[PDB]
Amino acid sequence: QLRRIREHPCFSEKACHAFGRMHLPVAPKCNIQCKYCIRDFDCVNESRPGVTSRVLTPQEALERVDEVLSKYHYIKVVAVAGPGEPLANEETFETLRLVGEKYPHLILCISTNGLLLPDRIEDLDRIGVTNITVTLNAVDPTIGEQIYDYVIYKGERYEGLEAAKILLDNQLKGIEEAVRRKKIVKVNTVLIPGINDKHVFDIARKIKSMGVFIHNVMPLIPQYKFAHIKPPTPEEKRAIQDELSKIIKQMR
Ligand code: SF4
Ligand code: SF4
Ligand SMILES: [Cl-]
Repeated sequence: QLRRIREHPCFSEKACHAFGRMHLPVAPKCNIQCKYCIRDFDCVNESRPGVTSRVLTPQEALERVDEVLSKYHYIKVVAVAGPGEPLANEETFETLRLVGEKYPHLILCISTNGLLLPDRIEDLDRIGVTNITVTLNAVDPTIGEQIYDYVIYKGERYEGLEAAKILLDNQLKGIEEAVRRKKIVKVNTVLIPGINDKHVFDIARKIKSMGVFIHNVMPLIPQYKFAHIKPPTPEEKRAIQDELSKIIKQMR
């Protein structure tokens, strides 16, 4: 195959060399704190590091779509991926509702840390989102606890193992529900040497059974509490990716 994969640069190798995507930075708030993230910068799960985007209101974001779709025609996808957690900001839903209603041809895409995916998947479906990226760095909460300072869920900040268990249970429930609703799911995993760099095999097996379409293993960008960790070398990353390809399709 369907068009939401074939023409999405992040879900098809062929589409990456042919079609473009644009991000609308309408979602400044975040609801967790990753130990590799400095909040000054656009969510590094779905952005190159060290970037500071101007935050747009839904109306301004629609205006940027208008102008981009005028100067360029290769644009197939419009997404919200930052600067914080898209599902933690009502402006995400207002923006994609405006874009989808005016430009039904565009593929609507979102990235999420997954915490609010169970609570908001019904909204995403109703507004026409067909592609969802979830960043899943652990399927064992004792490993998750090593990756997150805290999560904010339903008006309470949690730390430690409790926070990790709340996050993981919601990520899995949300992915399951997204798959049930025939959404195309991509899972990002930040490869963190010494923390989840062999656990990623367990992640791949789990998301494969759950119906995730593609897996994107990203090398750690050392920052914040992980600033001292030596990132995986390129050849180290390709070796893991090559092995994980026998479990689930890898984004290359
Ligand atoms: S999800 Fe993590 S990396 Fe992304 S903005 Fe929130 S704390 Fe930073
Ligand atoms: S949110 Fe992620 S998958 Fe969607 S267009 Fe942006 S980079 Fe690609
Ligand atoms: Cl389609």
